[PDB]
Amino acid sequence: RPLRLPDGPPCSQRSKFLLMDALKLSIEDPSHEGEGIPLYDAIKCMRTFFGWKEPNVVKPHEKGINPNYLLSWKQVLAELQDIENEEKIPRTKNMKKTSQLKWALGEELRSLASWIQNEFNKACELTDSSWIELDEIGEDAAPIEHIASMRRNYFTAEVSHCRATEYIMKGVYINTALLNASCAAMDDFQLIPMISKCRTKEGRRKTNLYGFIIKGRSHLRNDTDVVNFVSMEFSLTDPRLEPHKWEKYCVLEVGDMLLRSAIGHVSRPMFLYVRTNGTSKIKMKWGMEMRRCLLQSLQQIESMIEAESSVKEKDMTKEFFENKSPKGVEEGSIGKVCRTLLAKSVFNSLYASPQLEGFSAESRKLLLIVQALRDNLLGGLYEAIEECLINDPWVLLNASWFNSFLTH
Ligand SMILES: Fc1ccc(-n2ccnc2)cc1
Repeated sequence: RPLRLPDGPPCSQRSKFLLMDALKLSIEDPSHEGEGIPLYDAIKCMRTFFGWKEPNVVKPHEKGINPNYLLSWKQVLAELQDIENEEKIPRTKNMKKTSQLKWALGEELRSLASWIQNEFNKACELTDSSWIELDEIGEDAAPIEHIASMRRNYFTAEVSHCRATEYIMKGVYINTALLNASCAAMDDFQLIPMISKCRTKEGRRKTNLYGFIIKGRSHLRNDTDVVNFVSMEFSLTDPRLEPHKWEKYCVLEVGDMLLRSAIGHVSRPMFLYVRTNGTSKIKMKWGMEMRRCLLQSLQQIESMIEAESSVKEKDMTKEFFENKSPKGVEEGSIGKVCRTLLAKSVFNSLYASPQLEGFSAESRKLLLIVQALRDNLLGGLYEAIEECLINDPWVLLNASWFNSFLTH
């Protein structure tokens, strides 16, 4: 019996920032007066693009006030143009409490869509930039022993350029920026750049701008108190191809960009995905800890090497990572296994939900029971699992995968 997934309209994107659809404005080897202050970086990144144009709504949010989203983006540009005229650039920028910002800051069964699998495939790929330093993974106080060191360097080589790792660092940056603003600027609608940092294949340091968030008032007394925010993220993805993915967004067309491509130079429209959203102190603390995804994934690999090692009365680290008893690798390479485990850990973090917690525990129970019947040859457990298959894309996709592990 395969699990029954729900019927209904396709599920929609619900992460805190864009994943496969993001777009970066970037500055190489940055060195302007104030390199390392988010606002200065963001402006220098904005100054690298000359294709801006009069923005308009191309995919409206069906349940919000689309003129207010438009006005909020035009306000961001207008207030950044103001900083261009102030002699000293300030360290932070508090937006005017306009009617559009006050409104935007607050002052059902869904079937499985194909985009979430595509998102997961993209998260497993390699980018052309590295996102972590060589000794990033780990917290140890002492120098690490020789075997642990070898394992960490092999694993880091495989995941440092991984797209899942860019999501980790992107998520760590924005969650740190927002939580700091949440208490350093409680009464302000602070403009908060979405920044990441990477090193190219030639060693060049690069600073990237994905867009902006504007936080609401944040008098966060406890871990569960909510700070609302508005996110505005560049993208080359035309939202009119998969409109169901963007149910929660108003999408603007805000410029045109010249690109290298397989057909040579091409001009493509640039979009801005805008939605309102919220987070809590506890969720931002968790978002600051996303580098533990790297550690949790490494430890799953170290578990497999420990198994093979205690079987051969010998350390199997070199033999595992160099692919030397097994005569292949199902995913295709050891690198893909590392990046698939990483991607699972990152998406569990980016798409955390009670639905995910139930399905994770309850489907493990159904698995062990099925494995014990397959090697050696329930209606209430099946219900506890399917009570978590409601509308969450990550959970629905993991259930789709579970059915495949059932048919085999
Ligand atoms: F840093 C920048 C600030 C504003 C604009 N801009 C574009 C259209 N109007 C203002 C561009 C770059």
